[PDB]
Amino acid sequence: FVNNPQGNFEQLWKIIDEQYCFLDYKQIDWDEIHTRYQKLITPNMGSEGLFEVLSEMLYELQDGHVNLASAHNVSYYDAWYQDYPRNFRADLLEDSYLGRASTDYRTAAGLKYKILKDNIGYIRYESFADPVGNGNLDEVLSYLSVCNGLIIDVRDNGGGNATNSARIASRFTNEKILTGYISHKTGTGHNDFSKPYAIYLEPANGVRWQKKVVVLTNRRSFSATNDFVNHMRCLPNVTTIGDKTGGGSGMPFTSELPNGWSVRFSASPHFDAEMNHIEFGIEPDIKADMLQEDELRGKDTLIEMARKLLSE
Repeated sequence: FVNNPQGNFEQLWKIIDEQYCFLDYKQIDWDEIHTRYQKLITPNMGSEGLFEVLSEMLYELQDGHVNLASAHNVSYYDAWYQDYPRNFRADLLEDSYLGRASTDYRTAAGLKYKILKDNIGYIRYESFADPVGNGNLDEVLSYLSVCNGLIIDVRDNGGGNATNSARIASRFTNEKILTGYISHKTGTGHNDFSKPYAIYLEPANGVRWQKKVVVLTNRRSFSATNDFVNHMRCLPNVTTIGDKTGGGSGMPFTSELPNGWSVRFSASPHFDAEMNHIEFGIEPDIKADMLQEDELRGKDTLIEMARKLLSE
């Protein structure tokens, strides 16, 4: 397609039509949308006008994990995330739990970790864009083995590609275990899909954790983090606490328009181990929000509930 407004529209429309995996699931007349938005695409619209029109066309999918990026802006369906409370405070975490890196916690590549005062282990993993190696995980889980239970905090972790979700999650199973399913498209039809393929988690070749685990989640946990949560919640010693995750997966499809802009969206449906879609969010085992009355005392309601669960 040529680089002009019509070519960028048609290419974007065709990518979604042939590769987006929720057109039938969400009952979308993408063909209606083509003929209606075609009428709004003209020669000589500015980049601002074209971006706004193509953005609204993608808003018709109502999917916070369909992303359009240009040099001036990024677009995505927004109610998705920001209808839910934040449920994470980084300044509170550092003042009341982590403290000073020089003495009060330890840093193993992407992981910040420490023993809290009640002998509960605590791991903060901000970003899957930060590397975590197998040596880092050996050191963390060995140091924390003295603790009575373990908290893994992946709130506000928007994903990333530096670390696979299975590298961490495999530290918490001693047996090969089915944790989910993935279908991929087999054709351009809106329901051209393979049979779902099982996703297995195999035990890590290194130190593994043999006590109870809480994983903390919120609506800004997504993409690879969603895959991590999905792995972890199947496992016998794991309880998830917090909010529904933000959904997505660690395997979005990305494509470039003639004009250099890029679109990201889901092409391969991901399911939990009972064949529920997970890309719209995973509900936690225990639903909790951070309470302002607790923040004013210096406490994180979710960490405190986790500590209390792991103490008994």
